[PDB]
Amino acid sequence: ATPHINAEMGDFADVVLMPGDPLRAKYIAETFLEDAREVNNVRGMLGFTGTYKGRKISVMGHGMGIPSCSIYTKELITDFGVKKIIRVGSCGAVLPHVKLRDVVIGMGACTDSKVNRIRFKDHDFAAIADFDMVRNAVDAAKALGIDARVGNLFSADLFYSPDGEMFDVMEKYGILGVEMEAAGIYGVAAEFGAKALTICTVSDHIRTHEQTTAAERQTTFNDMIKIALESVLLGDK
Amino acid sequence: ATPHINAEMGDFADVVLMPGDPLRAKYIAETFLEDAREVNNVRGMLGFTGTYKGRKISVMGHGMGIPSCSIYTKELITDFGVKKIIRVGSCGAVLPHVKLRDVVIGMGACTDSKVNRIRFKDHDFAAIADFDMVRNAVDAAKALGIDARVGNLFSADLFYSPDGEMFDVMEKYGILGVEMEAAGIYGVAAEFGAKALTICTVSDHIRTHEQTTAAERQTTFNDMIKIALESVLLGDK
Amino acid sequence: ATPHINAEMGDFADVVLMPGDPLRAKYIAETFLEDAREVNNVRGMLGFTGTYKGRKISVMGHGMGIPSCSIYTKELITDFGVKKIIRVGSCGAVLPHVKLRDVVIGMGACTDSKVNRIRFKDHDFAAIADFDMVRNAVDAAKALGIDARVGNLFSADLFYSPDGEMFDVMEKYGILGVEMEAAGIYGVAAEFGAKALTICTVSDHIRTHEQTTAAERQTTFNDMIKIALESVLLGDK
Amino acid sequence: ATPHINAEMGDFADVVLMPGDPLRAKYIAETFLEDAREVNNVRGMLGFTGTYKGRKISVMGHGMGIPSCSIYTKELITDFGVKKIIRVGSCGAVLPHVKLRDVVIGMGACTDSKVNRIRFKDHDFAAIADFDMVRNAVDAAKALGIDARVGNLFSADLFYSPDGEMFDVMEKYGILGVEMEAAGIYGVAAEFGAKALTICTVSDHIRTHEQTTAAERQTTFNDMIKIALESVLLGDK
Amino acid sequence: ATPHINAEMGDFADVVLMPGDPLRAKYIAETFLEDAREVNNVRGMLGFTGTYKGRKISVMGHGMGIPSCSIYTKELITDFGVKKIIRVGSCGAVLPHVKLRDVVIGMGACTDSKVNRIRFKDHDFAAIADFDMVRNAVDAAKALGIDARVGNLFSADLFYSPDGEMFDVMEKYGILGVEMEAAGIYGVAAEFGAKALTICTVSDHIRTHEQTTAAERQTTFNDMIKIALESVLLGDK
Amino acid sequence: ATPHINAEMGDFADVVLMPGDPLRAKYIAETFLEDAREVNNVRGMLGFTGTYKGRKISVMGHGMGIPSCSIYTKELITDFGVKKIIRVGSCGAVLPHVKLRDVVIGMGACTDSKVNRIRFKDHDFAAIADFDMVRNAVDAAKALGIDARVGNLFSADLFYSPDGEMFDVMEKYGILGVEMEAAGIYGVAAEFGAKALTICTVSDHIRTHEQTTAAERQTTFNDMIKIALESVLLGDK
Ligand SMILES: Nc1nc(F)nc2c1ncn2[C@@H]1O[C@H](CO)[C@@H](O)[C@H]1O
Ligand SMILES: Nc1nc(F)nc2c1ncn2[C@@H]1O[C@H](CO)[C@@H](O)[C@H]1O
Ligand SMILES: Nc1nc(F)nc2c1ncn2[C@@H]1O[C@H](CO)[C@@H](O)[C@H]1O
Ligand SMILES: Nc1nc(F)nc2c1ncn2[C@@H]1O[C@H](CO)[C@@H](O)[C@H]1O
Ligand SMILES: Nc1nc(F)nc2c1ncn2[C@@H]1O[C@H](CO)[C@@H](O)[C@H]1O
Ligand SMILES: Nc1nc(F)nc2c1ncn2[C@@H]1O[C@H](CO)[C@@H](O)[C@H]1O
Repeated sequence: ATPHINAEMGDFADVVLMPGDPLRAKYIAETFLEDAREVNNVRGMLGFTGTYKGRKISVMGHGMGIPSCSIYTKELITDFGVKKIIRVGSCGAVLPHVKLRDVVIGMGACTDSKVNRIRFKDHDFAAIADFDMVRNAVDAAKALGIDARVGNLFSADLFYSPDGEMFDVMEKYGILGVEMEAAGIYGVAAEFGAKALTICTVSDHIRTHEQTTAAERQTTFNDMIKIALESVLLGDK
Repeated sequence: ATPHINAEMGDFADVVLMPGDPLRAKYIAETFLEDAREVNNVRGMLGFTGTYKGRKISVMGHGMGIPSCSIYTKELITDFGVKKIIRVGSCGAVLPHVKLRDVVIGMGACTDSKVNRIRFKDHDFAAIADFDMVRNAVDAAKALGIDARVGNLFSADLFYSPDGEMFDVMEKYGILGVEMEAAGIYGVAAEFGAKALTICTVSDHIRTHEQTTAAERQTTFNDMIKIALESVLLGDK
Repeated sequence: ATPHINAEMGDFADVVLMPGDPLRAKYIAETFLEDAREVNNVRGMLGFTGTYKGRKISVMGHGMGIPSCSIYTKELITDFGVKKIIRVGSCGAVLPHVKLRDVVIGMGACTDSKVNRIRFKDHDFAAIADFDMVRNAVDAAKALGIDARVGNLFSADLFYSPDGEMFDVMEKYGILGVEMEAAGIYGVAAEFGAKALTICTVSDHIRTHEQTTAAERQTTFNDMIKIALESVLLGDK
Repeated sequence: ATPHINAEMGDFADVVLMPGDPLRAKYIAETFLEDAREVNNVRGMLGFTGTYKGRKISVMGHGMGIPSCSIYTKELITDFGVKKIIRVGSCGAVLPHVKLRDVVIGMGACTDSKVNRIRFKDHDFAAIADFDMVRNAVDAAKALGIDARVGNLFSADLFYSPDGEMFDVMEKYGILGVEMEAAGIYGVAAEFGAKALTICTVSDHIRTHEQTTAAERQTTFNDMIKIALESVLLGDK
Repeated sequence: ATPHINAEMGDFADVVLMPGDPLRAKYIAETFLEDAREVNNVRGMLGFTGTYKGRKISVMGHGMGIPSCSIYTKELITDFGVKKIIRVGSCGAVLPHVKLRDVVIGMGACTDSKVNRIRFKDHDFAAIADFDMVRNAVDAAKALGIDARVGNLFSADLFYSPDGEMFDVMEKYGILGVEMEAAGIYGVAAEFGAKALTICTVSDHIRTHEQTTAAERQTTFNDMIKIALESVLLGDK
Repeated sequence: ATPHINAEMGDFADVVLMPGDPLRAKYIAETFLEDAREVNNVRGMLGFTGTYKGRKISVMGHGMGIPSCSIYTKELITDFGVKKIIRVGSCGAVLPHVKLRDVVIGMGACTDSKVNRIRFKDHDFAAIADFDMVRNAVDAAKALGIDARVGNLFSADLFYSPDGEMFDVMEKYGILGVEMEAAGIYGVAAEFGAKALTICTVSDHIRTHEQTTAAERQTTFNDMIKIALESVLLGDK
């Protein structure tokens, strides 16, 4: 156990799915995992372990922001033997052709955080996902009949930015979605030698501001999780 | 309601105590406030409003990290009429003459985050607390007979730092405690026009590695809470 | 005609292979392309256009360094309708398990240049390749019975850097090879909306010099070109 | 004697008031101290030691700019046993509700200088004053019936700034006065182990351009001097 | 032999003239040198050594960009005993009074590259030429009845920069010409203890395109070479 | 008049010599100028105007540090019509072959200040002197039988550096002397379109710490001033 996770080696599977919202972790465990059990409750960051189609899988929230998810991912890798981390979240879109409910896979993640510069002697470290994990997720999506865009995400430190100037810049350079953790998780994976991937569903757009129908948004969220879980099986082969 | 808080104007007091842990907020509400009622549960970030010695007061968690707390403090200030924010957290000590459970008051907060440079044209913004609030806290501590040091805190983005040599630099410059939110809350208070103060309880020592348990951090740090609450009453007069 | 390319729209195929050594352009045209014709000679940067199994392909050198390749890739994209750029070069390795003559594919590229910060308002831009192109190269190599590693490349501005301490850092973060252009080409692709990929063969293993015969190098180089060319055909399917 | 001060241990009191102007130091010595004697003249940087209400006190100029005052404050602390430094200078106002001759107390000091980043591994060091000294100054002002605001100052390297837009940023973040030494004195106090405080008299307004004459700045800023001297006595008790 | 120069100590004179366009090396050898012999052909970078009025001189191209020229200049200095490097190139002008075909001499060179900061611990290194070489070039030009301007050059990493606002800044600070190598060569000279100078002829006037005949350019180029060569003889006296 | 100079247009010559010490300005006026008169006394920064061999010349101190001299040089150029500024100071040596009493001429000046980055959009501005002024000073020195080294100076913000690490770096890159103003004055000259030059005499060495005989040091200082004054006459021709 650590100050943030009251569990022991063995309590987590070697693969952990991670949503930002701890309440979303309980939702995922209840909906897709069989014979699941709660393995952490410290600070209310619920974690669960169960099986998917016979495969042992864990799911736990990571909180909002690079600093928060950096703590949890590091501990899972160095204290609980986790090999793969799959972040499952939401993002905002800036590109005109990326629409609501689009499933985005971040092969890379830009950021305005200073954490990777501190790690990489003030130079440019390209925060990327594990290639095989990206491939497995793209393949799982095809199998489910889902289209998925693979590209760059942007991990922001400030949800409420003082200068809405970076949005035009992100759009200019092709960023697919704006979130707050990918670059941090990729930095941790590289520093401690594990593999990671971030998958997101477009929750809102920079330009047009119009939702759809709850039922439809919730269907897309479940598709993302199915893509995540099915990508793991593909990787096991 | 705001993107991360499901409440309406009036649900929160004009002053809010904020620990990083939602579970500590719950404990504070049950132990120190009368007629306490839960006003928020989104993402599990519990918020409560009650009364202390007849004074209306709220207490809500803010999560770990500058990005997380920047979201909550901003929303409270712009949509719920919150005028004062008093962070009541934990921190790690670097100085040899500082021990577990000591209370520290951050008149200033250093940081390795980029958020303030983004707000201040890449220059050095001195993230400081509100003077009157600091004085109120000092007076309240003396009245309660509790010791408390006033000085600089260091708000880190990485709990697990890639270079421990920086701890030597922090020590040399007299940093009283290492935490992860102060500089962010102060930057937000200045940007959106409110007042803030951070009070911390030393929960661990970075050099000796002596630690307090998560349970202890969640329900046993009473001194700082007493100082915080009594300091508000002093401010009202 | 552009400042550095004396040709007209239509002279280049929509896909261009680019080696660092200009002398390699003529070799590739004569050895792998059919009905090749010369399309550029400015500053000695010889360019050729022909076909590979019916597919129109072009080849032209880019010169050493990010500044040089940035000029050529930009002009090809904005003035000659080029949609895909495939850099075929060499690199030095820092990892023990990465051996001489190995073929590496840069899904991403780190760097110590300031070009991307100039583009990305001094923030961290993850210079990445086009995912489909990466997957095409991997599948083409497999079909040719060649094993290739997919990961991060490091694009250095100084072949002779003042301090080798950075090589230790590169090794710690999993960099597969050290070269001098990838991060620059990826930046151009993002800025002008095109696709790019860098494939490299390990020609030296910094801090560990082994031996190879001119015939072995000939073989490995030809392997890299066949992988690149077959990858394009896969992308067309 | 030190490189810039021709005196011996004992010549200076353990507390020294320091204006940027040597001529103001002379005026302070002749107007407020009894039995005042000149102890330094090197480079024209006049220093004096006398008594105030029986209390031994010194007053010496420090010159304009962080580099200049860093030299003098360091030498006093390391070779003359000086424990407290109280800067009594002038500043320019940026806020509309601030007028000429208003007194300001810098609890913190922002800056565009690189000196603190050089000391703090390129991170954000919050240059703050000694809390007790700030409180002493506030109490002394109230006792004298003089108004005084407590807040952030901005220490500039360029009196004639290349970009006036930064003044808008300073105003937005509530900077009370623009001067050129505070952040430097605070950095020195922390590095060499002493305590410091900066008190300023608004001598001009950056927006309205209203100005005070050089003669006025040299011999008419009495309020801040009274607060400074009386604050020391308070500290002794 | 070095990685990029297949030759031995003694093959190059202690003074080397370097154009950016490799094709210019053979032209200079045939047109101005006596008894010239080929000494390099690696990667197509042709090098020649001969004599000018009895003085041993060498000529070889350096390629476009700081990274490229940094490789060649370094190897020449550390492995072939070269003591002086004279870059003979072209540049674009931003100042009104600087006209097409003008000859400019870079006593100093500004830059947006990070190479010198990497060398100078992230501080400002003034990349300058050797004073005597500058004075020799000025006197040689005068003797040839040619007027030359001596000032700052700007070495750009991106020929196609994302924002032309910097050209206004360059104009304001007196930059005479924009090119892509000077600052890099000067850095190498300082790092390995050698002497360097960059002479350029204005080939374009950014934001103001005029006209010139191929014969006029031929003349101006020959003028620059004669100035460079005669400058060496002056330096020997 | 300005807040720093109580004089009027005409009071200063179009050429001003500037030592750091205001007392040195009186020494220079008294020793080399005829019919001189004091033209400024504000803050004790004495300025004088007289003639040298019939030529009208001024001399005034600039204080220690870039921020201080930046104020005075700017005002002289924009408010008093000064065309040339010649700083005459002292410096510390780092190179083994640069000995005490050597006369150094800074054709360029490195720095750890941020002032030129603020001016030059965060890029590298090469702070250089006016070529003709450097040439005139070298010529005047020859005429007086004095040897003078021309090269780079380093302008430090901290006389008492926290990291004596930069000294080896300066030596590594050939810096001739360490002082505190050159880079700032060159920045002002460029920003407001005037000409400047810095000449220094070696007052101390980094390695060997041994003086000579006052009479000898004072002879060298006067030689520097004679070089300065005689360089002006040469320029008038
Ligand atoms: N438009 C958006 N902008 C930012 F900055 N973050 C977004 C957005 N949409 C969703 N997120 C994700 O949800 C959380 C913040 O509400 C964070 O966890 C974040 O990853
Ligand atoms: N040693 C420590 N280092 C850092 F960076 N933060 C610390 C430490 N001890 C306690 N904290 C505070 O508690 C949370 C992390 O457990 C964060 O919310 C943080 O503010
Ligand atoms: N070890 C190496 N280090 C660096 F910096 N670049 C390398 C290395 N091996 C090959 N290259 C590639 O060949 C050229 C430089 O010789 C450049 O074009 C570059 O991409
Ligand atoms: N508007 C102003 N801007 C700046 F930068 N400094 C100011 C201003 N007014 C007064 N000062 C203070 O007085 C001196 C400069 O006259 C410096 O010593 C400085 O601290
Ligand atoms: N206007 C110009 N802008 C830039 F950036 N470089 C210029 C220009 N004119 C000529 N050059 C010189 O020629 C090459 C680039 O075409 C490089 O070798 C460079 O030194
Ligand atoms: N060794 C030295 N180091 C530094 F930083 N400055 C030096 C040195 N010797 C002389 N100076 C010059 O004299 C003043 C500082 O005493 C400043 O005005 C400065 O220019």
